[PDB]
Amino acid sequence: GSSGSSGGTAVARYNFAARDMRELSLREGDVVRIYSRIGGDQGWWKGETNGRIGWFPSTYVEEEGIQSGPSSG
Repeated sequence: GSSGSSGGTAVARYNFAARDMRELSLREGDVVRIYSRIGGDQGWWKGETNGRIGWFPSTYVEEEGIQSGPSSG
């Protein structure tokens, strides 16, 4: 597999080391998918990346939106 698409993904703009086995480690430039918006604590989101699943903050990441496609010089 190893396939993915755009739509509900966040990019860790800042390095974040998970303290609890429940949390998810974030690395500068690590994309994360948004599975559930609410479930445990407000703000925190449940995603998955690098074959790891857990709880990661949304404030440390940046929700990727519109993306420029056909852009010439």
